[PDB]
Amino acid sequence: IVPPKPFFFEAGERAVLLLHGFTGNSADVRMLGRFLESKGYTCHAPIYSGHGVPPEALTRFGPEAWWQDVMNGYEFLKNKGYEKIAVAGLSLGGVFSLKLGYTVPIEGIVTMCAPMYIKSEETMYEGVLEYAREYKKREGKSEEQIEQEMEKFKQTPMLTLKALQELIADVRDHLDLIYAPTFVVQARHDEMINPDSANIIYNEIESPVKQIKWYEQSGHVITLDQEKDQLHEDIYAFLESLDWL
Repeated sequence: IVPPKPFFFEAGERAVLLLHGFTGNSADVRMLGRFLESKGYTCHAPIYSGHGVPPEALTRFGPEAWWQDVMNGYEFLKNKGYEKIAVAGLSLGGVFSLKLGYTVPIEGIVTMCAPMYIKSEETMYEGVLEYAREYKKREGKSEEQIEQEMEKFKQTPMLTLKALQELIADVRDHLDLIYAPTFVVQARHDEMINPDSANIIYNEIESPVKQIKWYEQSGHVITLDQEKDQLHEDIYAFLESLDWL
């Protein structure tokens, strides 16, 4: 477990912004970045506030702060002189990718298993606890110590869950503003979201250029699953299909 840090793989002129999922971090898009970098693409991956640190901090942040991190990520590349910027995000990152799509100039959009349907706050929170549990286990903490820490954790309500539902709904509601070439990626039997969200995106954006690929043997965190290699190739071919300079 290497300490979660933002990464910047500088290479050619073509830049790609990589956004991770809720509860995840830059490691979830690190292998994708390294691959693109090996193909001459400059990549940058920020870490959302409350992420890449002990679970407790997560409750103190929502989409508002994460959106600020996303925009700072875009700005991070713009300030570096990079003019053409494509964006690729995982799950929540895919929602922020689409939003960026109609907020600033984007060369291309890759959404990987982005939700367009909302889950109950109870469900979302279950995922949060399961995330904290696993993070505690990865800390080398004894089982007993884990169960104690997890008790104090539930002691702090998470207001963020509701803002997340709203973010999802708002973006879906603005899909018709997206014109940038879009590549929709979806795990056919995604265990965390309704895979149909892939159809929502593809069918509702206004992009004259768009494609959708279904991965039959993958789970939600598709970047870390067994079809990763093909996924890398498919994204590369899409980026290569864009104009750039």
